[PDB]
Amino acid sequence: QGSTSKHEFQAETKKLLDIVARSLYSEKEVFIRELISNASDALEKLRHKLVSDGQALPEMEIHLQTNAEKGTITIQDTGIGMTQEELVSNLGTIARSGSKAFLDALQIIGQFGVGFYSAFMVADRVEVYSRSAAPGSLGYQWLSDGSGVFEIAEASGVRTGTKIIIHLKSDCKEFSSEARVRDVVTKYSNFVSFPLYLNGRRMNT
Amino acid sequence: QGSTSKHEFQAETKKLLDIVARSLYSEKEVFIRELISNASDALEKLRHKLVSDGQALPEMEIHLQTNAEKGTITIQDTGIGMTQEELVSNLGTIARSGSKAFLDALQNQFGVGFYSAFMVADRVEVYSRSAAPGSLGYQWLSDGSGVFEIAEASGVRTGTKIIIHLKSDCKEFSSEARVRDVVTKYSNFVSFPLYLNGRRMNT
Repeated sequence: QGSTSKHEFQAETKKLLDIVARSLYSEKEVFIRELISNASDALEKLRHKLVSDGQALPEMEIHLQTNAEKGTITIQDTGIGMTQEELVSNLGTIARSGSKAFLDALQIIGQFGVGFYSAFMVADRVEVYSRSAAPGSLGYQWLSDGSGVFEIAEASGVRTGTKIIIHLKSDCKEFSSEARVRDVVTKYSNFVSFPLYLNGRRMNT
Repeated sequence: QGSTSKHEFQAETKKLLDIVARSLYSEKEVFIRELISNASDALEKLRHKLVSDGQALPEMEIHLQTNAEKGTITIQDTGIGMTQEELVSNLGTIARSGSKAFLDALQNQFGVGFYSAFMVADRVEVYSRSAAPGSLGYQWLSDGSGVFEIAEASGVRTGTKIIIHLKSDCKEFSSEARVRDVVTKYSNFVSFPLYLNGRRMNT
């Protein structure tokens, strides 16, 4: 008996499920590199702007924190930040771009590319605070709480730049342990052009 | 309310693989580019050998035929050919290496990309005779059962001829009109004259 080509293509791609999914799951600490890379790029966008306008530089640092009791990990930078519209458009787009992100990992406007989908893979809840570096900017929070619906709101006491808080999934709590995250962030912090701290400690030369 | 990361990775992977199955299916005509590329490489292997031994070249051409009555598409080259042992090892390996071929496509005579032919075929027949003096012809057969067959085949000419008996949803590749467009485009990319049903397709 002959099978159809259509059916065969379905069967052959399904054969990859376990290999691909196990591989990506075992690598899921990549969200830390992605968000550190994004932070550094945002810092450099601001640095470039200021230097080019002859303006003194503020504190320019990347800060991560882990909180084992809350099961969170936070990444903050004091870089160029995002406007309310940029938050909404960028983070919405990434949250709808899962299959693109997965294909990209195997092979947009704002701080984040499709790779930021790695953060959603490990999160029950994602909070992104940002205040654009343009003078007089207000701070905003964009929130995914794991329902189908995102929320945007003014958030005062947000400092210029961007702060991401991830509440980790039930099988991802290791990323709220300093010990686990130290080795990941020690290696990756070699590759940024700014000072990087983890829980108040300097991680790169 | 919350899902596990493990469950999410499984689901996202499954969703992507379904999108990929559909897009690969839509692109399946790729087997023709793979066959042609393989044909041209075998010709160049023989050409290099003859040139480096100071021998005048024979006619060196890539021929495709389509047969709409029989639902087949055929490709033939007069290149370096394969031995019996090469046929058996190379084609068996490729037939068993579908997941490698697909993972290669996913991540971006024959390599695993030849699997693209198996994807459109009920039956694949490969006839080859090595360009070495004294070589006999053989045929390797996959009939879509679990089992392959190798047999001596006389009157096989030096080189390699592949006959694909197309699947029920693939019969368009036995139509000259449909193969003509594909083959006109791809024949730009080979260093030999390419013919379809006796007609030259490239400059």
